[PDB]
Amino acid sequence: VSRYVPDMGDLIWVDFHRPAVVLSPFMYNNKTGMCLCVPCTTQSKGYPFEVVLSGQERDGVALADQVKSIAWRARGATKKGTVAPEELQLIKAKINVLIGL
Amino acid sequence: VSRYVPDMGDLIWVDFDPTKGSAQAGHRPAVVLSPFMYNNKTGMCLCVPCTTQSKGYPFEVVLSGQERDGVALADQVKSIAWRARGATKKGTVAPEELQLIKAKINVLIGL
Repeated sequence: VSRYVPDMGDLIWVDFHRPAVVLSPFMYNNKTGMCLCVPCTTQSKGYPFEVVLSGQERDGVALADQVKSIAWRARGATKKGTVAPEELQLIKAKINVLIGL
Repeated sequence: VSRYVPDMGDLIWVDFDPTKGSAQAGHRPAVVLSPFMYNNKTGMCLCVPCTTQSKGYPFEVVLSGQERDGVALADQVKSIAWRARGATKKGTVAPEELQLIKAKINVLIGL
């Protein structure tokens, strides 16, 4: 048996309430046992860094400014789903504006 | 008195414990990525942690000082409530260092 390894764009749950969208690629994720992801939530505040996620349900706002490196392997990540490509690009475009990357 | 507000490129201590010294035994400093108006308004910043000892890991960016050299772990970018956690300024990174860090984050994402 092999544990789920998060891939770019994946929507995941981890231990340690809310889901997260994975920014970093499978290769990095699998190598490090870490990934860069942004948390999702229920409440939308019209905050400029929110990205609307079209799966509705529980966490349909991605908080693109809250990029976090997390230990997904140690925290038991599981896959909830995957964001649309356009949702992932929006998340990156908001980060891009933040970091200046 | 008003608090130190991290600015982009600052190297900061997070959760500064004045008992652990300037050594801050057990902690790591961080290079602040996000710009000042963002840090100031939100109480948050994106930063990447630093350590003194290079592990030869691919996303390490060398940080060159006078006395000691260190590394920024560019892949570890982290959003931090600096206002809640009491950031202090340890220094600032060369514009070239910031660029290298951003360039590395850009590959990982990639933006």
